[PDB]
Amino acid sequence: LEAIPCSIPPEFLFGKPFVF
Repeated sequence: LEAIPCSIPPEFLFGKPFVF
């Protein structure tokens, strides 16, 4: 069981604006 968020960290080549 991993205790982690469901959002992406900064510093990415690809990733549409769905986390702001």
